[PDB]
Amino acid sequence: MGNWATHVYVPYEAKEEFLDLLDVLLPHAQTYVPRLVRMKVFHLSLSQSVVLRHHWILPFVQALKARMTSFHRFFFTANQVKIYTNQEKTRTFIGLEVTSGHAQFLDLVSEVDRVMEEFNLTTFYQDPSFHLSLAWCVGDARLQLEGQCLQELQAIVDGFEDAEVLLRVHTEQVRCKSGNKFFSMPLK
Ligand SMILES: Nc1ncnc2c1ncn2[C@@H]1O[C@H](COP(=O)(O)O)[C@@H](O)[C@H]1O
Ligand SMILES: [Cl-]
Repeated sequence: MGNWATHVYVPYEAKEEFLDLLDVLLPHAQTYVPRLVRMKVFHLSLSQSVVLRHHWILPFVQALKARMTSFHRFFFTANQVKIYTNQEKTRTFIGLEVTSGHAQFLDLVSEVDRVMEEFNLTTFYQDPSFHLSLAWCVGDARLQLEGQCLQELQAIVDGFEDAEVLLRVHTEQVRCKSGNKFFSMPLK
């Protein structure tokens, strides 16, 4: 029944405050790169996007659930704007990089990585930069977005007052997308 795109992540609850901040941030970035498009759903990756044989989807999800069930929830901060590209530099992303909480994300990834290895899937980047992507475009737009634009985006973020949105975000769940299927699991 096919091989399915499979990706593990921490869902980020995009509250109105957050989406309203993006209503300021994104047009600002679009003055440099108009073709940026807002993300539809917001996540912090714990795995690469891999491909997994259909009959292993449910077993994979169960393996993840068992490990995540024991993993304690934690707080993180994601308020540092950073530009990412995919590996081929055919997509560029504006993200909010995690600072405080990064070590807890590393611990999460260590558990996810074990599952990846159990299913012969690629483990996460060895130099991970955990982040919430806010917008993306085709191509390599680093030259337009880094420097002045990034500085201005950071200034907007630095000026934003609700700590719960970016400064003290509580992880609640992990999710695995496989194809068009989404499997949620609570952290402890
Ligand atoms: N050090 C890194 N850690 C995590 N993702 C990264 C890193 N460098 C670049 N990225 C890329 O960031 C892109 C967007 O990330 P995501 O929003 O998690 O899908 C992915 O295509 C990753 O390859
Ligand atoms: Cl453009």
